[PDB]
Amino acid sequence: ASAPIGSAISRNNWAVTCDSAQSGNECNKAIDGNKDTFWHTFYGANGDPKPPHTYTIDMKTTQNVNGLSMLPRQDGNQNGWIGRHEVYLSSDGTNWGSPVASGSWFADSTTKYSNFETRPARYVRLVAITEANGQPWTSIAEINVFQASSYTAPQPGLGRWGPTIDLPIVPAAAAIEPTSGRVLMWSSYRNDAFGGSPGGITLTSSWDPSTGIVSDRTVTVTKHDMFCPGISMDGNGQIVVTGGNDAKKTSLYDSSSDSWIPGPDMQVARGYQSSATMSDGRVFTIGGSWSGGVFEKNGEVYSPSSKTWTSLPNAKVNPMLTADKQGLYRSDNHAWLFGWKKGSVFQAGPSTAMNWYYTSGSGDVKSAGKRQSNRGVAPDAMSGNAVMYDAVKGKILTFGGSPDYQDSDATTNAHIITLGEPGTSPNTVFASNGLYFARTFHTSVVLPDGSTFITGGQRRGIPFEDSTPVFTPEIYVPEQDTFYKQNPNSIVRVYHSISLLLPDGRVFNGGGGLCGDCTTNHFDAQIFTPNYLYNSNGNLATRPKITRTSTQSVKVGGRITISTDSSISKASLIRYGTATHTVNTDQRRIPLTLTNNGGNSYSFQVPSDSGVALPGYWMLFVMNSAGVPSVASTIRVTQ
Ligand SMILES: [Cu+2]
Ligand code: NA
Repeated sequence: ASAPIGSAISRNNWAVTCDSAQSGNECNKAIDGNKDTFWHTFYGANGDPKPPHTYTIDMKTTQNVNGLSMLPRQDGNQNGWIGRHEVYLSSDGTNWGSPVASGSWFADSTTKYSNFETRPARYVRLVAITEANGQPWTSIAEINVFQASSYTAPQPGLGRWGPTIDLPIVPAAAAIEPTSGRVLMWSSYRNDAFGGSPGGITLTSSWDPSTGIVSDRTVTVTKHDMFCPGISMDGNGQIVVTGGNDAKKTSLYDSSSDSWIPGPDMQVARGYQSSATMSDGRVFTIGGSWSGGVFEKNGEVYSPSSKTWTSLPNAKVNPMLTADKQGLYRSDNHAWLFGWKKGSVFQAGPSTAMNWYYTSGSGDVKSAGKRQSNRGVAPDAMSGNAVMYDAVKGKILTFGGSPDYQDSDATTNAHIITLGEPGTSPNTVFASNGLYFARTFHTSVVLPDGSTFITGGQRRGIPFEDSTPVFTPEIYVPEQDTFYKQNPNSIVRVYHSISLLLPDGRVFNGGGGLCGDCTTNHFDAQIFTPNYLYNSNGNLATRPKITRTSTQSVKVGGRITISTDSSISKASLIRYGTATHTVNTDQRRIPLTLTNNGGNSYSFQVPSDSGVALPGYWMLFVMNSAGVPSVASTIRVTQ
């Protein structure tokens, strides 16, 4: 079940207009207050008019709209369930503009929602583009429009939230498909639940930024229910999805062919582990006591070339365990892993103790000291995020989290960890004065300019409950060592939420929930457009364009020559991300040292060390004098 952030508006003086309506199933039948009566389009008489089918509402007066509900027909018939749709808002009548919400709803009889940012409007319009099973009809039992307590205009210069992407599933896990630019998302065996799973099935969904289309696919070929996994993009360009509900399995997502192919079983059955891509393109994983048993689960490595998993039992999980009250079940979860030089993997936390993991032979571990500063020793920070914003200088920003997985207060603790060579204890200092808001279950992404966008979460970690939410996102700016509050959103993004950087420089933030008949399932996502895409007038700024590239595929140490349409000041390489349960071990940023060839022609070198420039797919962004980035050019980095 689900959402809607506000209170229902009075349906007394409402004037409703439909494009098609039968006798006995009129347009006004969707606002009467009965769940047994319904609106239905032409069937039998006047033939069968195929969708788009429109439902326009006139609320007579200006209301602070933040959502809508659509209750399907409750008579047991499927004819009319809305699939693809769009929600529009207006103040006059024929100046709708862009949709405030768009996407696809699941094929069932449950109440569907479209939750979006507050915007004053008099007219609301629900366009039903398709029917859930491809039939010509559209039927709504009850349609309600929701309102917020008040409207506060978004502050100029602090970004913008919107539109909302309505989804058929709760996106508890996600990844960008680099070759196509689409967002791949997945839930479990069901769209809203995981408990009582027979295994072997994952419901996936995708969203295309260029088309706006949301499609779904049932994945059974890999015999893996991919809820609660380790996720990593290997050097061969495939997403390694490990364990979870089906603890011993591995699933490989290939972006170029848009398909899922079976991977070899892991040596140790895991759930909630973090996996990290290494310097040689291999994938390292450790811990994960959510599924497959609760015991000491040491490291293991995946080789893409041989298609094997090999145990590294001496890469001990013991030194990275948090002091979690629930014990080993939680203490080895969601490690802040980063692939580094010479096959090593840095573990930045969540435990106070940081460690170096080695992958040669049967593995090894060496203490990297405690995450600390002049303010003291940093406590365990489960569900705290870690972002490598400057891989060349080995800079990692860590923030938030709580001592225990649940029933624990989040903190404002933030640190900057500076990596040196493997085996050396990194320097750690506090980041500014920490976060503005204490948050756990929050998500983050590194932006083109080196800044880290932090969003969602709650002050006290209570899974599946939308209590003590943080609506105001923050951006950390390294050059200034300062956090900045951005414009707030209206949707709670707590446990099971995700954030990914899109190729267009915007942030995709979604999910939260996945508990079944609970009221906290968020079958959606929202787009955050940062300030760097806006001019001083509050309109979308002119973006510099990468007119030509010498090559799309490059080896570490190699050069790329580009041509632009205007002068460039800075450039960056951002590794494509993957996300689940606050973990994103794939994203990282490399600031590029540019050589000006003149005539808007620039050259740069991809770092020689594959521990910095992790093999895989990367986003090339160029920034002008005003700081406005281009859309990304997809670059494949090999060894
Ligand atoms: Cu979970
Ligand atoms: Na009705």
